[PDB]
Amino acid sequence: ATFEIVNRCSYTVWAAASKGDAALDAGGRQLNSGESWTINVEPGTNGGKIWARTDCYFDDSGSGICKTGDCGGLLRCKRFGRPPTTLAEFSLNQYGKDYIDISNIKGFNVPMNFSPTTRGCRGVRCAADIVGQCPAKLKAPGGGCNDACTVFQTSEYCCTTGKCGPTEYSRFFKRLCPDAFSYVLDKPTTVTCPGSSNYRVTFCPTA
Repeated sequence: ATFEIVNRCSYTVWAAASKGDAALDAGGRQLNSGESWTINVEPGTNGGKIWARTDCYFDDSGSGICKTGDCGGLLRCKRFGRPPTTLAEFSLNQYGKDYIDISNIKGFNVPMNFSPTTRGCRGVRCAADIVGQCPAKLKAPGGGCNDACTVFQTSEYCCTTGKCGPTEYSRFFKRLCPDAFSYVLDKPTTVTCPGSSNYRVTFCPTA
């Protein structure tokens, strides 16, 4: 499937794409404001994620650091990034269907729209000013709004026993972004699309 990743923000982001144990395509690239990067993702890819990283410095060998979403210091991500990160998540060609969602379970750094570019489903978006409204205990110095599991490391926020309810913190993400997952057991906001759809992820879609 092809994904077009578009940076509509007024600042540079470093896009990242990984399935957690491997890069998707080149795995990461710098995107200046307006730039589009088209990647190819193998059919049957399960558990892929796309995110933006902010305020990165890399050297000639593609090693360095980002203030949000850093994936072990690499330009080309092999692993998932460090919260806070707004996430586009996808499982492709799973018994004839593609499944897509946006998640705030690992926090929020950059607003995002995640839409099919082919026919037969609708897109999802979380474009509210979560960083501006972020509760004081969740604000990350780096920039961004952390999830409560990251900050506090409790069974309730991390849903580690597999039983957890919504919280004051999860309700904050859900109030501003009803179409994104706000905690591990949130009522799913997954969208089912036809198998082998194509997609665009746009950072700062309302810019």
